[PDB]
Amino acid sequence: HHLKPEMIEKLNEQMNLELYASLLYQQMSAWCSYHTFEGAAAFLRRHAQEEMTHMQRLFDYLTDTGNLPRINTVESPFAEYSSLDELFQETYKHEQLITQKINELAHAAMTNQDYPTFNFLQWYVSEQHEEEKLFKSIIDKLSLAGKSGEGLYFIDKELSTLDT
Amino acid sequence: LKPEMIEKLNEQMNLELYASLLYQQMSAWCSYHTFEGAAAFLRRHAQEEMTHMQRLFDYLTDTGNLPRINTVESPFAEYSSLDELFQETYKHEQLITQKINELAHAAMTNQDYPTFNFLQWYVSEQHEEEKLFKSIIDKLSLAGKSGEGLYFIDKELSTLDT
Amino acid sequence: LKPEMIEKLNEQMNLELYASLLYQQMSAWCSYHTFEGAAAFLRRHAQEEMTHMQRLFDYLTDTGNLPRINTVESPFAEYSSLDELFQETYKHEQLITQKINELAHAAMTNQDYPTFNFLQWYVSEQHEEEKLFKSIIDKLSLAGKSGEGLYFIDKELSTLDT
Amino acid sequence: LKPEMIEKLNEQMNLELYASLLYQQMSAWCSYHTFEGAAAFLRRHAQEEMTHMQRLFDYLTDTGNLPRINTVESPFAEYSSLDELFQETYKHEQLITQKINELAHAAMTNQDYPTFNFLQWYVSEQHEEEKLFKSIIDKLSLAGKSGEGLYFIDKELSTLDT
Amino acid sequence: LKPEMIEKLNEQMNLELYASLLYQQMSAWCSYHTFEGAAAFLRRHAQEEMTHMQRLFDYLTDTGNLPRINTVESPFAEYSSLDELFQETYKHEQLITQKINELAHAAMTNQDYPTFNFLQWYVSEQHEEEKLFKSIIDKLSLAGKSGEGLYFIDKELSTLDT
Amino acid sequence: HHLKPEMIEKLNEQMNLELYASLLYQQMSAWCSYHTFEGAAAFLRRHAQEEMTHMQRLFDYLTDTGNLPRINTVESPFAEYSSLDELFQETYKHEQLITQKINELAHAAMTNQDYPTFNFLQWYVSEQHEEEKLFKSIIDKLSLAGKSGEGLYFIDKELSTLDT
Amino acid sequence: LKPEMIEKLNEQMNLELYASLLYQQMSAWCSYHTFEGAAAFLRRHAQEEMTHMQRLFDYLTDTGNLPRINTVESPFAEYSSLDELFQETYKHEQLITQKINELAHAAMTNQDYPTFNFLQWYVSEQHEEEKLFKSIIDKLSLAGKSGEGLYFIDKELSTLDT
Ligand SMILES: [O-][O-]
Ligand SMILES: [Fe+2]
Ligand SMILES: [Fe+2]
Ligand SMILES: [Fe+3]
Ligand SMILES: [Fe+3]
Ligand SMILES: [Fe+3]
Ligand SMILES: [Fe+3]
Ligand SMILES: [Fe+3]
Ligand SMILES: [Fe+3]
Ligand SMILES: [Fe+3]
Ligand SMILES: [Fe+3]
Ligand SMILES: [O-]
Ligand SMILES: [O-]
Ligand SMILES: [O-]
Ligand SMILES: [O-]
Ligand SMILES: [O-]
Ligand SMILES: [O-]
Ligand SMILES: [O-]
Ligand SMILES: [O-]
Ligand SMILES: [O-]
Repeated sequence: HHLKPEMIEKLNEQMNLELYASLLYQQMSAWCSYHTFEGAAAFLRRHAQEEMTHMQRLFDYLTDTGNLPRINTVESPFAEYSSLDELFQETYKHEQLITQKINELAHAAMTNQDYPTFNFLQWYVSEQHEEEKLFKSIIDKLSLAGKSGEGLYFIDKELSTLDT
Repeated sequence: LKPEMIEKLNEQMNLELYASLLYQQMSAWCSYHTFEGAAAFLRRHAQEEMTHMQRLFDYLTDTGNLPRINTVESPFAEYSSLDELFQETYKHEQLITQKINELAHAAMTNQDYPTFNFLQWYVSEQHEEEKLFKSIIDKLSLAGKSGEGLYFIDKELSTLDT
Repeated sequence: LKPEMIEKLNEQMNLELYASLLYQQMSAWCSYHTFEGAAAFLRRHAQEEMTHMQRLFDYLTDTGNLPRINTVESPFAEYSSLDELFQETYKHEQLITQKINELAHAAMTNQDYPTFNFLQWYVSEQHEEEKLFKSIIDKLSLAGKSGEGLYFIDKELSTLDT
Repeated sequence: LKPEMIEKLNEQMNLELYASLLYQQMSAWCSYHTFEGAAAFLRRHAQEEMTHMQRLFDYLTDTGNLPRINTVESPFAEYSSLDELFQETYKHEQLITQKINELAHAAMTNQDYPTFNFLQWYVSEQHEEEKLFKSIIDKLSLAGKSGEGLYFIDKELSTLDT
Repeated sequence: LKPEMIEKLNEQMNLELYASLLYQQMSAWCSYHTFEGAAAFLRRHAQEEMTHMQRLFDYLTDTGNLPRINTVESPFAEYSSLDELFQETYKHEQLITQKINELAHAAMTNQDYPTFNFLQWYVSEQHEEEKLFKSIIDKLSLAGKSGEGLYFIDKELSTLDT
Repeated sequence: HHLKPEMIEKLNEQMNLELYASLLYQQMSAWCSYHTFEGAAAFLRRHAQEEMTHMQRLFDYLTDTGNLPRINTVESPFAEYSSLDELFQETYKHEQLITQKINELAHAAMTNQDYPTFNFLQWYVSEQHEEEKLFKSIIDKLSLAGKSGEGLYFIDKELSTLDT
Repeated sequence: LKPEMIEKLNEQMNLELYASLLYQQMSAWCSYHTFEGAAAFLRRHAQEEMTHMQRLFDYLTDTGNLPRINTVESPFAEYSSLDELFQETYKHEQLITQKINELAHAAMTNQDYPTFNFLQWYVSEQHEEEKLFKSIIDKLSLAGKSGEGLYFIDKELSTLDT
């Protein structure tokens, strides 16, 4: 009648991963701002907020099922980036990690015959397809136009209102 | 900004982040213990603390500095009652008040008038924060000694400050 | 559909009908004991259970099968308290959830993707049902130990989920 | 109420429930045999019968009694034709009409004016029911001897009685 | 995506394209034989199948793959009657259903949860497709044995599902 | 009183050519998407839809005149393209083919004294003038600005809303 | 205009007038045989033919010519059936189409581009006319073999093309 402990903890850990993603994109916004990419910064701050809502959805599934979500220690998301391109390469990699972890969670759910949690997960499976499309689109814009300061100026302006 | 001020500002941004996560984490305790109204209030307040963090983050970027989100300590705790939880929220907000005062003092000592000015938003906010969390404890002292009293205070929390 | 699936789908249709008449019968106990608010919630939720019936009925007729309404045993029971009555509704919902999960497992085993898909509505509905009925138990545990407590909870149930 | 009138009212409640389940089970036959308009009318009618149960259920609870949903025998049956099914529905309505007149007679001869008054809703409903179900068997006798005629009557049934 | 899944997805996109062209081609038979209502319905449905093709096309591009529209076999056929035409539409839709099931099975076996998820739209759609084309055959069995019956069914088709 | 068999078949064949054009532009949209030209892709998908309506108009003239349109075998439109420019060179060539075939059909109509079909064709004669203008405009934008990744970025954005 | 063109344009003006009075006369047969719907369609279409007259009349006067209304022979005919009557309207339309095509050929031969252009309205109108009148024949072939069939077709004709 209740979630297995395995499933509870994997859901908890994914909630933390969503929280880390939020703090990551927030931290990356600082780099952007520091390096004068205000458009890239605004996009990343809005995307950080979005990741909180992914975190909250997991938190809510956990409480709705009679469990206690646990926010664990959070590693500093601080990193050096050599370019805006390398920053957004890292974003895409991170989103690929999140997709992997959701697929693992879905695999655990099916293997455990946890149909409620499999069903809950579908939101994330779908979301992660949209996330990879979004961030791959940014890398693609940069690989096309990003090799000059003018190109970066334009893409940075695009990012300032992207996905709004 | 002088190094001292950069460091204290960056620390405060991290304290505001921690406040957000703490209130989020307390909302899970509340839901877990059937106080869904207290949970709603703390979830809302967690969102609020993120905006406080954000305001510091943006001051630091505005001034040519690089804010740095440091390792966050887990906010996980046990509480013996909804009262004790809200005693802890109040103590936390008194800590944030104190650090804001220290920051204001440092700004004034360093003749940093742009930061002293920036800080006034927090001084004012922290006055409102303490009044709000005090109000909650006060409600609990009054009515909170029974299941019914907690029931009503919980319901009051569900829409408090909205 | 495979015979196993037809039979388990028809059985679940009948269980949702049973749940309807159960909650309908429960509303009588409530009325009889003066809990007109609990009565009203239970009468509304009896209607909702018939829609869960119809959705299975429809899937069965859509797929070329003839659903059968089988004999329904009397849902009549004694309850010792409002709290015990809602402990029984919660257990009943848990049983429905489990039946649904068995059906989903069966669909998977039988490689019945149409039926696995159809069942997802029930998986999601049952998560909401368990939450609803647990919230009721949780209100009664908290505040339900006095007549005054029960008066308020009954009042809340009069508009709950509307 | 007098024990006799309690029992007769409770049995009528159960007869209304049975009518519901019967018209529901008939709608399945109709779907299986491709009369989806006839199926839709019977599904809607099944829902109306449930409201007729709710009205008796509610009079019993209002008068400080405890209505009991008794065991309901499966309403499953074979039908040789759509016309036969609708002959059966008309027959079942005549039964219901008869049990209502018997209830009205029992109320008047027991000097039970409250219950007499309450029953008038059913006296007038059962007049409307008979004219509705008579109308369908009349349409079928006129036009229902060809596939084309059943086609059109089925279509009329899809939206009949809104 | 794994090679197997790319290939099966690409094949299904091509099956959906073929469905569109088949329904278009059947609409020409219908117009040619004076059933302009059946023609309108099949022209509309051809448009629908293109959106199904399109949804697969976009999943393939989204996932970094290159969808490939292969040689399309002529859909030209003779039909002996409007009934036989609509028997063939139904058989085609059962074929699309089956291939969607195979794709769902493959996705699940390969632990490809993004494709399994993507596929649910089709599982659900194919349930609706079979109900719709079944309804059409069913109408024809009932009423379609005469010029008048075909006349009316044709008119019904002109605005069916709009 | 009826169309000549010559005219019926030439009209049938043009309907198929319009269908092929649709599948062509749809197939070309895949190349664009694959090569990150999402704007070019959206334009080509919208243009594919347009070609279906050209197909349908022929189909309808055929049925209105008591004939049976026939969809024939359709060759795969799959091709390799070395650049976005070369892709849109191919589009223009294709549209030039369609214009040729319509002019041949008009010439057959006049030669056969088929005034109904000549009149019907005028829609296409006019449409093909507008099609060549449209696709020549795209080649011209590319020859002007298309020689850098930045130029391609801008034209690709133009294509994303062109002719809407 | 060349004398050949003036004469063929005037003749066509007279043919469109004839068509008017023909369809008007046909509406009488229909009325007389109780097909008031067919009557009404034919009366509306008689009006439309006069507008085809006026358009040629106007082109003739615009170009400096004097159109002449010549003797119109009685359009009176016997018809054996509604179907035969509409077979005759269709043949009549075919004749008009052919006359128009002859006129267009003449304009081309005479290098009369103004007149070739003017005639295009008629080429396009005549494609629509043949479609309209063929659709009527087609309805009657399908469903017109019974009184009941004819009743429905007559009803459709009462609002056809309005
Ligand atoms: O029975 O109404
Ligand atoms: Fe339930
Ligand atoms: Fe005419
Ligand atoms: Fe996320
Ligand atoms: Fe994300
Ligand atoms: Fe249920
Ligand atoms: Fe009734
Ligand atoms: Fe009834
Ligand atoms: Fe075209
Ligand atoms: Fe074109
Ligand atoms: Fe005319
Ligand atoms: O996520
Ligand atoms: O704070
Ligand atoms: O703060
Ligand atoms: O359910
Ligand atoms: O009744
Ligand atoms: O399909
Ligand atoms: O499909
Ligand atoms: O075209
Ligand atoms: O004409």
